[PDB]
Amino acid sequence: RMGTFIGVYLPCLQNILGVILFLRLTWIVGAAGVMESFLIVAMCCTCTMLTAISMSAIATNGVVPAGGSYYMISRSLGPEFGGAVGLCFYLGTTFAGAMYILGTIEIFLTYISPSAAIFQAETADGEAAALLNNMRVYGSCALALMAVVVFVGVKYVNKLALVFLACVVLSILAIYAGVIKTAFAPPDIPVCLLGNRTLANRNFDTCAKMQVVSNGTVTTALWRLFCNGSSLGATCDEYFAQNNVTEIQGIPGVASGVFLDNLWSTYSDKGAFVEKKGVSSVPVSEESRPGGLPYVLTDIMTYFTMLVGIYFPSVTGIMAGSNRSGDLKDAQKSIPTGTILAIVTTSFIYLSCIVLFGACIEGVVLRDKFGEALQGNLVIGMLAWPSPWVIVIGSFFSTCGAGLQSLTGAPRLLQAIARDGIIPFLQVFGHGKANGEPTWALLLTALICETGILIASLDSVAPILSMFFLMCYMFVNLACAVQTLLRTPNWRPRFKFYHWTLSFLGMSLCLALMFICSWYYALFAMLIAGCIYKYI
Ligand SMILES: *[C@@H]1O[C@H](CO)[C@@H](O[C@@H]2O[C@H](CO)[C@@H](O[C@@H]3O[C@H](CO)[C@@H](O)[C@H](O)[C@@H]3O)[C@H](O)[C@H]2NC(C)=O)[C@H](O)[C@H]1NC(C)=O
Ligand SMILES: *[C@@H]1O[C@H](CO)[C@@H](O[C@@H]2O[C@H](CO)[C@@H](O[C@@H]3O[C@H](CO)[C@@H](O)[C@H](O)[C@@H]3O)[C@H](O)[C@H]2NC(C)=O)[C@H](O)[C@H]1NC(C)=O
Ligand SMILES: [Cl-]
Ligand SMILES: [K+]
Repeated sequence: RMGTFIGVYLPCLQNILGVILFLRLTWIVGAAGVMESFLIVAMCCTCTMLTAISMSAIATNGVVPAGGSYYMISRSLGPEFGGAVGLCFYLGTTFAGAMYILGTIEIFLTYISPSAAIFQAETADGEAAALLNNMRVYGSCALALMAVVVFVGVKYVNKLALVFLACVVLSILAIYAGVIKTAFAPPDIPVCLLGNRTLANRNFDTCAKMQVVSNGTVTTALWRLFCNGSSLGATCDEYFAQNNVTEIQGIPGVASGVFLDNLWSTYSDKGAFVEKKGVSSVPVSEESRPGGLPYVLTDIMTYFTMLVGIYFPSVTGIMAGSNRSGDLKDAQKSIPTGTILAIVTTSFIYLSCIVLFGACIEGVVLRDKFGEALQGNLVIGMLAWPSPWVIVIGSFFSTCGAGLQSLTGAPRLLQAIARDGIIPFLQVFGHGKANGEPTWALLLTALICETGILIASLDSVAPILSMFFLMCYMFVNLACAVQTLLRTPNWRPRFKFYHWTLSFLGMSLCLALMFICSWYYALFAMLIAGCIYKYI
């Protein structure tokens, strides 16, 4: 028997906090402004808070059965809602596992061991075409190893969830320690630029121009990289000879300097240079030549309503506190307080991190997303106090642990759906090992997660996860609303602060979020969502 803290509040903090806060929150604050990102996080936290209130009403209605969240949802709501919500949350869990192991592999390939990942080509576009294949092969390897270890060592991972959560909370503590200690002695982070273009200092040092005085008349290492020859006047690029070089102080301390700079959105295109406003730059207007030059070039084009689909997995995962409802003591009291306090905690964390990222990191550093301008390091790791080597290993361990947790929880939930004869076409996934864990569902989960991982892009596998979780939350909200609306013979919720209009407002809210994220998926998603509903 467990209580309130370890029973509910820690698993929610464990599975909510994940890869996005470490790998894409800074890029999101950079591409949009502080205001747009504020609006994004307000929406994505309001939908989850309203869904949590409705789910707490479910949790306090009646005698909650023991087991997972599916038993609660099925017993309280109708059976057909149970199957639809279970299918949606199952697909969400497996695609979230795909995204989490993708984040693990991205960390390992990009930040820790760059002298790795053999599957590469030597061409300007060859790297952009071979990164996907390299991430695909490492993804297949990691998924296979993950399924193998979760098929054997199930008694190992549950004792390791404590270590995973300790690692991620230590990472958050380090980020706050850095953002507080930057007020007295900010670090000396150099970022070099020609004006409205900035350079990726992976290779060179001392970004000053032609002659650093060793004897006074030797070319800079940067000079050779732009110019054809290591000599003066060796037919260098015209943009190099028109514009000057300078060095800006990346990550200034949080004092009145950059908050007004990073305020409004930019919404750059794909392939354009990352630009700093204010500095003077003359144009050329006859040549671009972006291939082999050390300019940092952007990722996929950034417009609003795409950042919603990138960001939303950062706030999801609230069905975890309702996962261990069998082993609680007075679960109807533990769940509605623990879940809502968890969402309040994570929303406070995200709002604080946004308002601090807007006010400490330079706006040209924010749009890096790969650390190409900070000597190939991590930007949020360079923000931390002791060393960036704690944040990279922290995110590595936490993301690998979250992936293990998803690959543990999704097959058990699929097995619990299949045991009930709600789906007669999929009864075969009811066989399990004599110990009691599922075996045949694990194959299907690993296969669906591989189908997810073959897309091999964290920025285009996140919207699928977002749409699935939005559909699940919308179904739960609509179910509670219409249940208390039609005054069903068995719907007696005992939660104090629960209306019929509050769940309706949540339903409409993340309906608008789904419609604003991607509408082309939304059409056929709502089409099949109604179609699976009538079959039962
Ligand atoms: C390279 O960086 C320097 C900043 O150190 C800038 O070039 C600077 O440009 C200004 C404006 O043309 C120059 O000032 C002028 O200076 C002369 C010097 O006698 C003065 O008589 C004029 O009244 C005027 O104030 C300044 O000398 C020059 N500094 C240099 C070359 O070190 C500029 O930001 C960059 N140059 C570019 C983009 O061409
Ligand atoms: C960084 O420096 C460049 C180099 O001067 C500047 O580019 C300026 O960017 C604006 C907005 O993209 C351009 O404006 C628009 O240009 C089109 C081109 O025909 C014109 O038809 C529109 O009416 C509008 O004025 C501007 O031409 C361009 N100036 C240049 C290239 O000399 C700007 O300071 C920075 N680049 C940005 C913000 O993209
Ligand atoms: Cl959830
Ligand atoms: K999450």
